[PDB]
Amino acid sequence: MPKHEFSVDMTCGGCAEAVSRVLNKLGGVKYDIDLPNKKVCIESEHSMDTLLATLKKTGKTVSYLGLE
Repeated sequence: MPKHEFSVDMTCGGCAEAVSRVLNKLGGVKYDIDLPNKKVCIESEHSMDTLLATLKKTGKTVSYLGLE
């Protein structure tokens, strides 16, 4: 299980729903949303690529920065 970080731009609270729902839709991913700092962090065994490809489809500023 790695950890990863992503910047987001929660331009409405519902952005968090959008991202949450898209990750959830992928399957069994522990994602964790920070609205004030405008980030998502994820720590689940779904491959980074798979996630980063999936979540992409939201077409928001959900940008990738971190591997741990």
